[PDB]
Amino acid sequence: NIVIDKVAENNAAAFSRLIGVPKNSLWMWQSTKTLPELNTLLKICYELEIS
DNA sequence: CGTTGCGGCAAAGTTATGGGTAAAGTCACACGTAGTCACCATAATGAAATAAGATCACTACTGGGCAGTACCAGACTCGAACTGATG
Repeated sequence: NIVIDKVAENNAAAFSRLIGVPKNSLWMWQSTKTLPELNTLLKICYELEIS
């Protein structure tokens, strides 16, 4: 919720295209109790350049 | 005393013993005495042998695991489509 509202101005399509993951997985991560894969987690972290 | 036998006294006589001195005997110098088996215990090896030890080979007995098979879901991911806000 923080990262989408920080640089993606509350949108998921830009974030999904930036990280390449389909938007369905983005919605699953951001809305339900679905834990993103570790590779996906730290790829998002690298996109944010934060540990 | 007058005579006769007996006994003491003190040289005198006879044996014995440890010394000295000339003189008849005595005997080694003659190449020669050391020299040679017999003897049985102890060290001392070197060989004979060990008594056990070392390993091979076989026979039988008994633990016991690996490549592979199989199901029942839970959970994340995402084609494919639905549907609402918008410039």
